[PDB]
Amino acid sequence: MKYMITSKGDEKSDLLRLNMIAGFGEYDMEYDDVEPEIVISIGGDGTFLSAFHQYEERLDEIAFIGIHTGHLGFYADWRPAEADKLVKLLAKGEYQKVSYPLLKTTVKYGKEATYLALNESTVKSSGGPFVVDVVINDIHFERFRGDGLCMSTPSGTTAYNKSLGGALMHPSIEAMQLTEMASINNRVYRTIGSPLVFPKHHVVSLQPVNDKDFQISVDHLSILHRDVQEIRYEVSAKKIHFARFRSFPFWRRVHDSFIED
Amino acid sequence: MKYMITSKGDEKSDLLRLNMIAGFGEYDMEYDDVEPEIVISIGGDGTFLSAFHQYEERLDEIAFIGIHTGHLGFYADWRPAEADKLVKLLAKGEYQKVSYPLLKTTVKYGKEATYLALNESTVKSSGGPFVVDVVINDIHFERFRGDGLCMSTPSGTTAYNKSLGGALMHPSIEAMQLTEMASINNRVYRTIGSPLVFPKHHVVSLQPVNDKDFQISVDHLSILHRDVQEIRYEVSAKKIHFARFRSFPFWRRVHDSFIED
Amino acid sequence: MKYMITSKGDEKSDLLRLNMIAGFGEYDMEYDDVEPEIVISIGGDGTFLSAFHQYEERLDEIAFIGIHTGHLGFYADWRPAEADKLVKLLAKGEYQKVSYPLLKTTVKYGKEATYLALNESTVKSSGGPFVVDVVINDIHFERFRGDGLCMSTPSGTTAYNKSLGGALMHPSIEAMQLTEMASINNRVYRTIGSPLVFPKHHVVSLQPVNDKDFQISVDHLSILHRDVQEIRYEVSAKKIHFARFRSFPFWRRVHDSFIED
Amino acid sequence: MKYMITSKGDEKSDLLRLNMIAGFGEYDMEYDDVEPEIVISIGGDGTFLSAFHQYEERLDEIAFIGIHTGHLGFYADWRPAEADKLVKLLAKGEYQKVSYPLLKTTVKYGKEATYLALNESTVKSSGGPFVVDVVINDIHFERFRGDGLCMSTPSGTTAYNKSLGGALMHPSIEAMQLTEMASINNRVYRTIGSPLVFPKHHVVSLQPVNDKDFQISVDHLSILHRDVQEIRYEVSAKKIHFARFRSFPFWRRVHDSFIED
Ligand SMILES: N=C(N)NCCCC(=O)NC[C@H]1O[C@@H](n2c(C#CCOC[C@H]3O[C@@H](n4cnc5c(N)ncnc54)[C@H](O)[C@@H]3O)nc3c(N)ncnc32)[C@H](O)[C@@H]1O
Ligand SMILES: N=C(N)NCCCC(=O)NC[C@H]1O[C@@H](n2c(C#CCOC[C@H]3O[C@@H](n4cnc5c(N)ncnc54)[C@H](O)[C@@H]3O)nc3c(N)ncnc32)[C@H](O)[C@@H]1O
Ligand SMILES: N=C(N)NCCCC(=O)NC[C@H]1O[C@@H](n2c(C#CCOC[C@H]3O[C@@H](n4cnc5c(N)ncnc54)[C@H](O)[C@@H]3O)nc3c(N)ncnc32)[C@H](O)[C@@H]1O
Ligand SMILES: N=C(N)NCCCC(=O)NC[C@H]1O[C@@H](n2c(C#CCOC[C@H]3O[C@@H](n4cnc5c(N)ncnc54)[C@H](O)[C@@H]3O)nc3c(N)ncnc32)[C@H](O)[C@@H]1O
Repeated sequence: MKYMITSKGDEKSDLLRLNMIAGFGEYDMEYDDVEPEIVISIGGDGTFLSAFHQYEERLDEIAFIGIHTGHLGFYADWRPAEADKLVKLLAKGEYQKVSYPLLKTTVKYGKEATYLALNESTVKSSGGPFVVDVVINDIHFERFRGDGLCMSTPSGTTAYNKSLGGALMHPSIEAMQLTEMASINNRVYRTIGSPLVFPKHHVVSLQPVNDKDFQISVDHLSILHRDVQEIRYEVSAKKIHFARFRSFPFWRRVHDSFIED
Repeated sequence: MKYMITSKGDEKSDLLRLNMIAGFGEYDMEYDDVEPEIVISIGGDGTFLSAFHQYEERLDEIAFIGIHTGHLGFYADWRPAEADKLVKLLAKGEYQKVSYPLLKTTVKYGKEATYLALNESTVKSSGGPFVVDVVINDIHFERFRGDGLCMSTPSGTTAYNKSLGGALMHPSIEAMQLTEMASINNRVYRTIGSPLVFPKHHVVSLQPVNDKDFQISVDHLSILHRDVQEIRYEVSAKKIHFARFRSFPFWRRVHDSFIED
Repeated sequence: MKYMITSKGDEKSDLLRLNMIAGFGEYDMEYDDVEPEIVISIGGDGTFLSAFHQYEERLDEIAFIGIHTGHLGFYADWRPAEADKLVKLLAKGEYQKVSYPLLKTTVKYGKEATYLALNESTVKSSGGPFVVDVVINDIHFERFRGDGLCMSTPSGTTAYNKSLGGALMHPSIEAMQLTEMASINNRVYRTIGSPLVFPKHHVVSLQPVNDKDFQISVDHLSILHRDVQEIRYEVSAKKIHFARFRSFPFWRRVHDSFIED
Repeated sequence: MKYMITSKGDEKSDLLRLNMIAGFGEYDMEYDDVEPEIVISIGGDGTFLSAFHQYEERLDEIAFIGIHTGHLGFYADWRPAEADKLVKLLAKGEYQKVSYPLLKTTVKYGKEATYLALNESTVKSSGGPFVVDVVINDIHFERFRGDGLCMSTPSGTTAYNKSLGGALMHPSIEAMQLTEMASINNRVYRTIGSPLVFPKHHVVSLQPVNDKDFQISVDHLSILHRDVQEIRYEVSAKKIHFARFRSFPFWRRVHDSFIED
């Protein structure tokens, strides 16, 4: 069907893309980057994340594939030398689809803006100290003082979440995980410290205490938000779909990326 | 219906139990510790854990309640001065039931023994170094060298799991979480370090490397197991049921126990 | 002798300062904020840190004292109600002096700028990723990829260093401690993770890999440094001196601030 | 002068030892394992630790050397193929000596026993819960509830201390570092969590709360101590001396063992 291919833009990826386009020319495949049904990403995880956000308005109509021209990536988990066998099976179709949960972030002002995350959404201060009240399903849980907070998808747990001490969870779990960045804990200031894993339909709301300017990042994209009244986190109703052509279990991908490959 | 009450055995709990039995005498309540339908625990979380294991053969036929005569416990989350209003509503019935996932541990020899955990199951060595191969759904993930491992239920994440850096997850998530104890990591020895959260139907299997003697604990109960061939972890098909009479949200219980009450 | 007093600038501290000045008027004490020999700070640890940097050019000629009008601070460890007994003993003199090690940071360009730290010096990126080579006594130790790094004095170990997992060390140890902020560790990227404690006369040098812009902070003061060629850390030859009038042991101060007071 | 050589006892180490003895036969070297002046250890760090404890009664009269027949060890940091050049220079003498601080542990009963540690001394309970009061220079600092505690030498910081989150410190620092094992922290139970680094002449004393039986380990050696009244930790007046024949800086050894070699 309709398909498009993004490239990291180096010599290796551009050339692989042109060779795959030539392979797709031999089948009933039409190149369309407006309404594709298959999005292939050649590069790294950033390149894949860029591709997801390019088509986040059509997630239910697209199956993603990532090719890693550098090291093994978590989302780009197929090798460049296997690009031909990829072109073949993708042209025949009859593949299976694999869905991962996504994360919704809502920012209210004094207006509303929402964002979809594949890895995580983080919050930091514009420059001053970062103080925010953390409210869970309208229950005030803590007042966080520190550098910032990170709300991660399941597949994102191996990313920024991992460096902050968070747990790695399997993407079949529809959940989201909040981790701390350098919280200050003493006699007066008290946070939980432990990461928190929230189920679907739970709402985690951050509410300012003094300064209302916050550096909010969604994957690679970071934006300064002024006069913030509330940041809301919840597991999205939408999901990203992966075209799978063979078994590459999550824990196997985790073993190869962190233990030994 | 039929009910029984366990006591920590101090003066405070024994007396509260006798006073509740007297209150139940005023209703159509029969004391039966053989086949109760309501199990009340007066004491601490250990007292509650002891009560769960006393009736783990009838979990589907029992709703548990815990009264804390000392500090607030996670499972014993109702106060002694509220014991009368508890007796009333329990006698009328028409309460709601709240299920938490449990953890199944299977130990094979060279025979098989299984155990149900409400908090966690841990593994340590008999005395020598602790080396074990960690296999996830028949995929070899790592070779753990360290002090031991902890596999925790959701409700157990606030217990031993919390002191080992694990995440706290909400008990509506049917999952289990593995955390490390003092793993040795260098150029030759490599573990993941991060906690791992596993969904239902996933099997985590520990397999010995040299010594086959292991100190295996299930909640408060610890047993030396000799000639161990395999320890298997998976989320149980069985669940513990709590009789709830009002909203005491998990994150509220977490706030009170760790932040401030 | 000559003395001055800084104030946090709220009603409480300003009034305490005016009352202490009146008490000093009754003795052979001359107020001089140009060349004082005693610097008193009324407020918090920030107020004390501001006072240290106001006179970092005369550290060998000044003994510091801090009064905490809010909670107990580590540097401001004397209470407002004890201000009179402080005025008395300070006027008589014959006190003991207590020295804490300081931290020297040197920034080279393509020129040189140096800074003295009482708590810590940190490095972060201007906006892009933070990659820096860490060289210890001209030996290349690692290539750090992460959010940033923190080099802490002994007395600073209870401050930012504490929130980053660093050890708390006693200020009689002439040393400095480096801790990580959210390092990325995988098959390709490898840092030590553990905090590092360096003795006197050791030089730790950070060297850029790509981007040469870095947000460098020294205590409360943060400055964007462009075209950075090198950041050098070493234990200063200079020391801050505290006027002590009674035993307030470091570990006692640590107990009161973090365990219970 | 007088010398002896210990062996791990495998084929590789035994044969290297016999070949070095033959090399020493060609010089004015007499084999004496009663009063040696040079102790060579062929094997791993355990083999080296065993050798240190074999002659802990003559530390001031002995310079140690370790050869690693397996992977690089921290104490055994010279390779088997370099054994000949080692024999030569050792026979000529005129080497430099390098001292590392040691750790003294004193156990009182209701009698006294002391031990010297090269890596660390740890405390765990005999079987029940581990509760101990931690007193620093006669000041009560905390009541530790958890799995156990670890008091480490500087050179030991890369060993068990490293797996418990402790900092790695350079052995020219005469100090000792205490780290926690799975402390329980909640509203009622409070420990510092952070590692603590203590200078020379500081005394850290552990004092029982209920059960007085403790599993105390000093390096590889673990002993059950009954009716314990006090465990005291302080930096030893004694030091281990290493015969050095070239520069192998501590941080270089750390880089090779943990980053890449
Ligand atoms: N956030 C910005 N713009 N700057 C920080 C750049 C840090 C960096 O070197 N990230 C790339 C690496 O992460 C891997 N990766 C990715 C990716 C990617 C592209 O980056 C953006 C992402 O980064 C993460 N990041 C940000 N800051 C840190 C930090 N301090 N430490 C660790 N990660 C960090 C964050 O997640 C963000 O989205 N996706 C993964 C996943 N799902 N699983 C496992 N590896 C995964 C990928 O292969 C590669 O090895
Ligand atoms: N494992 C044995 N026999 N000895 C260790 C005793 C350590 C201890 O003081 N535990 C009781 C405390 O935990 C709380 N608790 C409980 C409980 C209980 C009864 O204990 C047995 C349990 O302990 C846990 N434990 C064992 N070792 C450690 C350790 N080193 N650090 C922290 N906990 C530990 C482990 O989980 C075990 O099952 N259940 C909780 C939950 N679900 N959520 C949050 N608090 C919870 C409870 O109120 C009380 O404050
Ligand atoms: N860095 C800026 N401008 N913004 C961050 C502000 C974070 C904050 O609430 N710090 C004040 C608290 O630290 C205590 N403190 C101080 C102090 C102070 C004044 O602040 C500046 C200092 O902060 C530290 N800081 C920065 N970021 C973090 C973070 N994420 N987490 C924890 N601390 C942080 C850093 O050290 C800096 O110098 N000095 C201490 C010491 N020597 N010992 C133990 N407490 C100490 C003091 O009582 C008070 O309870
Ligand atoms: N404690 C007993 N009997 N059983 C635990 C055995 C754990 C183990 O595999 N240790 C050997 C490794 O440590 C390295 N090592 C040594 C050594 C050695 C001989 O062991 C005894 C030592 O172990 C340490 N140990 C005990 N338990 C743990 C644990 N859970 N995690 C990590 N280490 C542990 C402890 O320190 C003890 O003394 N000395 C080092 C140093 N100075 N620097 C850096 N590496 C060093 C050595 O090369 C080798 O790679």
